[PDB]
Amino acid sequence: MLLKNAVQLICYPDRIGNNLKDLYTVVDTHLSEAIGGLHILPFFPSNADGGFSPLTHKEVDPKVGTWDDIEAFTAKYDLCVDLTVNHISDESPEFTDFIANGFDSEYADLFVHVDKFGEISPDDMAKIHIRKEKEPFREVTLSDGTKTRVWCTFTEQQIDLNYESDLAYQLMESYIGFLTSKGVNLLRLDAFGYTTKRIGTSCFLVEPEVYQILDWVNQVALKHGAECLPEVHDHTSYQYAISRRNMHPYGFALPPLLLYSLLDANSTYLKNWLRMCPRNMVTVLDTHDGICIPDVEGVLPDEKIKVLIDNIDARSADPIMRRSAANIHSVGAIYQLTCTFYDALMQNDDAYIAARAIQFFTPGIPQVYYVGLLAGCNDHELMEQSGELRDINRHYYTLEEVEQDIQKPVVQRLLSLMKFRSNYPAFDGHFELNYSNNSSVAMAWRHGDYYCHLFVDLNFKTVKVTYTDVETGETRHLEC
Amino acid sequence: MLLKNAVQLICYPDRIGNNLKDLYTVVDTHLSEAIGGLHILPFFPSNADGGFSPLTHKEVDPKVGTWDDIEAFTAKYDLCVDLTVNHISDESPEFTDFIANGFDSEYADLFVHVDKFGEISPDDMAKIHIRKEKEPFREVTLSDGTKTRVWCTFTEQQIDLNYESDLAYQLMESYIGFLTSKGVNLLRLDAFGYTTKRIGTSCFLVEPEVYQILDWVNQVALKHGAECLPEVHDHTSYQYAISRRNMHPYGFALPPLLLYSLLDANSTYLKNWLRMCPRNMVTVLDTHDGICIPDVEGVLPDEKIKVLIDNIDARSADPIMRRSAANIHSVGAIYQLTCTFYDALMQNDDAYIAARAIQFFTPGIPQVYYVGLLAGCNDHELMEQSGELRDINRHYYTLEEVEQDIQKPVVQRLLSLMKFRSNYPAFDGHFELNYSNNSSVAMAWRHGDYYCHLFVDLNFKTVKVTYTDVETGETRHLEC
Amino acid sequence: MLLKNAVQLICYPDRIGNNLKDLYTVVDTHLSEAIGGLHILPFFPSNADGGFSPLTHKEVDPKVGTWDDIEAFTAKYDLCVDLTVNHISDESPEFTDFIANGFDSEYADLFVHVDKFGEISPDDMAKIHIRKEKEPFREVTLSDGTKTRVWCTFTEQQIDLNYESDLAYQLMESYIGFLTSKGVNLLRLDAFGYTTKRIGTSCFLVEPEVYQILDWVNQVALKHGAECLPEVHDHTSYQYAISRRNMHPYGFALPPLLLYSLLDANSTYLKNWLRMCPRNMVTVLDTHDGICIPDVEGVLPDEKIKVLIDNIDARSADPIMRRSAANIHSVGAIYQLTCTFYDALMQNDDAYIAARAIQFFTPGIPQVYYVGLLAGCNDHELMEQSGELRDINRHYYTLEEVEQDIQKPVVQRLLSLMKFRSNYPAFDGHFELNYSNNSSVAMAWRHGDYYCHLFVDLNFKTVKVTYTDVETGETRHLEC
Repeated sequence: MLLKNAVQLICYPDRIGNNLKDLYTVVDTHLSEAIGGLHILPFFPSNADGGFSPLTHKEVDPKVGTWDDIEAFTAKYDLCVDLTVNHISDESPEFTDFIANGFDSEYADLFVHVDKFGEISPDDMAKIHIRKEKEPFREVTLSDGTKTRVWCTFTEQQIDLNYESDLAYQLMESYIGFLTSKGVNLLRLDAFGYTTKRIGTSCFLVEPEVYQILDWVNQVALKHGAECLPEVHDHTSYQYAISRRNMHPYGFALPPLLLYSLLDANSTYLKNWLRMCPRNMVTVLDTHDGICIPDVEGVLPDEKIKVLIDNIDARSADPIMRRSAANIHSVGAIYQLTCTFYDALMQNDDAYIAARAIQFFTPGIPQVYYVGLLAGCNDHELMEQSGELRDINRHYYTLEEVEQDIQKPVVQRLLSLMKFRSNYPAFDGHFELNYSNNSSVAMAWRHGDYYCHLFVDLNFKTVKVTYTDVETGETRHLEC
Repeated sequence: MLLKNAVQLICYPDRIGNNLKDLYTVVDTHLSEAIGGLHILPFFPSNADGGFSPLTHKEVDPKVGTWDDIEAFTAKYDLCVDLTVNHISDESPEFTDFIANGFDSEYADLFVHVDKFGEISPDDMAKIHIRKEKEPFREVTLSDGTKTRVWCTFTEQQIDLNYESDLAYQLMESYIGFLTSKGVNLLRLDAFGYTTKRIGTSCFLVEPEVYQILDWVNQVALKHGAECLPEVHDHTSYQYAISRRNMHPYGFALPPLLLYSLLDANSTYLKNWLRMCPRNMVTVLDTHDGICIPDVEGVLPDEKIKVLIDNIDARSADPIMRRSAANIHSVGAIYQLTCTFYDALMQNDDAYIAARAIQFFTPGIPQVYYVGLLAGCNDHELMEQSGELRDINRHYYTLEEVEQDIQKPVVQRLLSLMKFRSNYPAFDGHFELNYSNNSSVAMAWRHGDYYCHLFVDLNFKTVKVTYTDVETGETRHLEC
Repeated sequence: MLLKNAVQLICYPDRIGNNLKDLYTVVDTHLSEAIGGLHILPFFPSNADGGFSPLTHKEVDPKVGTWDDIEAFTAKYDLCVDLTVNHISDESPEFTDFIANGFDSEYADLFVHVDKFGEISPDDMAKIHIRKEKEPFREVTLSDGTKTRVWCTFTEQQIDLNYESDLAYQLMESYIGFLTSKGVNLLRLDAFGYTTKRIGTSCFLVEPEVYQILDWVNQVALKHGAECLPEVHDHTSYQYAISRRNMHPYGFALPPLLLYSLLDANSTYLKNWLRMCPRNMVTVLDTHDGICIPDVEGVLPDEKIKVLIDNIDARSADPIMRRSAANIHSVGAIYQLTCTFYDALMQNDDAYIAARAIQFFTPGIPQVYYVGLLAGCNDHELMEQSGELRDINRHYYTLEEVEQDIQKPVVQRLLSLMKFRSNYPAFDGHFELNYSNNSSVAMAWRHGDYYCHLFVDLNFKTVKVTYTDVETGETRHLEC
């Protein structure tokens, strides 16, 4: 616990420079005052899906670096790493052993064997919540040639763990203990919503079993010195459910709501959300994924969400959709919009700095995506070569490119904002939303004598920060 | 816990029988096991607005009873009474002295004097959030015959208190001290959103000043042994703001949400709210007021509120509207629907018990309005004699009427639910929302060995309640 | 053709006068040339639902008459009688035996016993297609004192038959054999869609089992010299499925379609329907029930149906709704509109006569409801006294009331229209839809030299009928 209440950077292990050592150089050169922590997307050996199919959580993939490169970070920064509670790779030791020894294997129970369910009705099959149009089963061939089907939610390389079996808990406890020994204090629980499988249900976020699993993961992480950040993309009510269980929710509602507020110069729905937002959240504008719509339902009226989708889709590549949706003009249809936050704001520096300041004054720990940190645009060339829609938001940066972009004026304004947010003591106090008209936002933090106040005029995208000098009583105005 | 986690009754002092002694006899005869607490609508001497224009909070109106009639409840029951933080009667001693001695009066500062603001721009006049189509100023003639204007938000007999002056706090502290000495442990802060007046703002729920007033009232209440229930009809986010400040919010979102959920056999929105609902709330289905629409915005999509409004209005009396709102079919236009909750549910007994069952299983202290307790219908005849729309929901019950209505089968079902909710120990534990389809709701409470489960099928209006008998160790079914 | 291609009357046995003899006297006095047939609503002993809970089909209720009174109509006229294939009364001999002897009774298999299905999941309960907001089960106490549940779709007095047992088929064949022996040639199969019960389905119109039951009844009917008119209120496609079964469907699409056509002066959807209308269909404008909306879906665009609903409901009594469907302005929500056809047309004599003229020219045998025959208005007092909404369209006519209403000019116009339709030979030929603009309809019938033409101007509600007289070979104009 006692994670630093400072800005955090979200980055790949190899997207800045070529490896963890190059990323460390950039962080130490420019971000030593700007951030207190890092979320490094999965650096384990993985055979699919951008690192999210790990063979093990106990090894660092050699192509990106070593466990020593990771620990260089744990010295100065908080470290947040993924724990893929839902699945492990088919090349993992446990699954390859299941292929080798079949149902005789000790890890046989660790996986979900479809035959236990029996015949599943068409109605019950339709209920299962998956984006893929293919049943969530993979047929695998054992070494003797027997053909058996195991539950597989995502790519064929990812094999879902069976939380009916105790082995899944031992496997999770084993990973958590190793990771925390490396100095990880924040565990991002990926795809936790899929861990419970029950025919006749959605097989997504089944209550109350989902919280019983979450509570166990949270208790074990506490054993080992780590807090938890469970990840769900769905209705905002689940972030509240996470918050109530003393875990960190994600502020996924903030990006689309802030996008709408700046594009329309409306503050009403943003202020309503700030007044009721969950207490211990990690806030984001952009992530490694894409700007997610379901997390804003209820937070934004449906018509406003449709307006945001129609506005953004002109400046973006094709959105990621929920399965067989059909009518793109529908909020229900769209899962994620693929664009860089800067492109969504139309590359207006004042609008982008306004968004980052509002995020930074929002309760919770603010996380800055590396593409956003450098004010990156949509990477159309990478999407064409990789064939992956999300790569439009995952540009590979050369060290020289980072030096060129760090000097950009919009990035310089952002860096001073991050240093203020990371160091000024008022943010350790309590949050006071202030009265404002429907076209501006007023936010403030108070800690004893320390006080900082943010005013954003959404019409003109002007950002004004006033603070109390730590050395002196007189108030001061941050350049922003 | 200072308050009992049991059902509470909301009643007038004189609407069951003619006085507080008649109310006590009814509570003692039929409700002694059913409720742990009582909210009595204002019993002070008052010249307007159904008791909410109190000359003083230190007296009981002689026509309804005596302070001793009040203490008869305080021995066996928790007691919730209103404190009208915003305004006091013009016949109050403080205001009457102000008319007598003018600005020489020691009480002159207690009121808001319009001339201090000077000229008010039409733009600043438009911002002021009040329902009446009249300016919130009233000219009064002092004894010497000079005319001066004081601010008054509601009827002309209610005169707003000035929270710029310490006299307002002193008065409230005086009221809080007297009320708590009589045995009031829960203070409903009526219309607190109006207490801050600032030109250039709405003069409603001005942040962060409105919470500074709330904190002082809460601290004073706590010193005297009372908790606070501040009352706001507005966006649900204000209830979260109250909950965060360790006060009891109102579950005003629940009535419109349940009505839509039962009328349309849809549980989706209700489960989203139950998953994130605020922590220490007092829940209601019907109140003395009317089913209020702004409290459900965002909780229900705009389309569904429109559906609910048109459905109820087609079979009910005229709604209360927001000031000068032309469109009847707009959410923005309707402030309150005038209907009895039993009539809002079409006098379907099964639907009504299902609604109360869901309220009782919702986290927080459930409050039952006296009209709904007797499953009363719309009183159009009372409205015609009175000239008031709110009286459709404020029927006068004769003692003989109460005995016949208590006997109605639907009321007997409700009483059995209230006894179970008020006494079963699982409710002192934690809440477990359960997975269900989009036409049913499944809720449970667990406290160690105690466990109770509610299943409601919204298509067929069936209620199933299962509970465990700890000594037996076996599940039992509570008939409902 | 087994039936005459002439107008038919739909009437109660006791709604004209007090009995069947009174009805016979009115038919013989005024309709001997106007009509060729009669549909007499149930005259059996029945304990619910306006004669549709028959104790037996082999007895005539003594209050309405005797079997000889039925046989009077048969000798000069076609007779259409209901066969309640789905259910029989709980007072029936077969069900009374089951109450007495329980599962030992010879008739136990005749009813549907809910416990055989076992635990029914909430999803499977939700699929069941029933209008009432209650579960489709009725708990009954056997004389031994046991409580068991039997399936019942409608009122508790109607107990659904079990078509998995042979006893149900033996019961129906016995009814059909008796009814035809009395001279009935048309059997209306009431609520036939409910006969198939399968958990996991809607339990409504389960294909192809529903047609196998339909084929069985038709074979029994044809052997005994009767044709079948199965009654289903749902999508038009079911009328086509019935038509291709060599059975007479109902033209239920026509009443709502014609009402929109006349109220909005639009003929396009009507001509689209007339061009593809199902063959061998009995057409209606008004029935003993209310005007049914689902039968017009797809035939009319949803927006126009919405226009019709809002128009009618604004000036009429409450509609019957589909189960738990909040949205009163929605097509999905509304089952039936409760108002007479004359009132549905604003008591406009020209529009009403034009509607009947179009009906009589539509392919198939036209049926005229007795209230429409006398141009009856909404009967609010009968509905106020009965408590049954449908009674607004089921007025009781005294014999003297009939004598003056027959004399009404709009009724005399209709009578001349019925005589022309019942007797002119062209209607026995082939039907020719004619070109017209979107404001008028032109329909024709040709049989050899006989030819008649109908032109309706929907803007001005003018009716022109031209026919040829074969000996003259000269076009003539018919008063209408």
